[PDB]
Amino acid sequence: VNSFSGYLKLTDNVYIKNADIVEEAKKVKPTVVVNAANVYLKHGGGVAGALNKATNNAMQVESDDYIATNGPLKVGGSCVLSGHNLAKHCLHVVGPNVNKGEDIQLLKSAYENFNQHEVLLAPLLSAGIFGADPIHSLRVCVDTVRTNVYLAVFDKNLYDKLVSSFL
Ligand SMILES: COc1cc(Cn2cnc(N)c3ncnc2-3)on1
Repeated sequence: VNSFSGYLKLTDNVYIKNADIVEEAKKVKPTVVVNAANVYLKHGGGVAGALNKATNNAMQVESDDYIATNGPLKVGGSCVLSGHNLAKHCLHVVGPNVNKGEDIQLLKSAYENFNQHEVLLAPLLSAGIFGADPIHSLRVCVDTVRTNVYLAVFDKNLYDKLVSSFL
């Protein structure tokens, strides 16, 4: 048993809810919250800016030190950093950004990072402002992630369609 409430069960291991990932993280304090990161860990908007704002910019301060030491992530890659006041850990995962021209095939690689964690609270990778179709992102998630993932979908209308079209 765990603390996640009101999720629809899609598969053995994937659950979904219409919710802001920030409000869910603040209420649940999960072991792992996933950030929809970019390779520079510049958290300006979308899930990254919302999460970073909720940490009072501590996520960005920590991220800038990570980049100064290690250099940028890969598209499809990830790093584990603090979850600050939201979670124990934040898994920063870089899905491909269609609005920058990146290979959508890298979305599977991105979701493979989730398999290193038994339970995660996550957004739909590469969806929202990253330009991919969230229906596609959900399908790749279900077909790639084997650990237990609780997906928070901010947008009510896209959430309604993601459920109603799920195969
Ligand atoms: C346009 O539709 C969208 C966009 C997104 C991405 N996203 C953005 N900011 C949030 N605070 C989220 N929490 C869950 N997902 C979040 O979700 N649905």
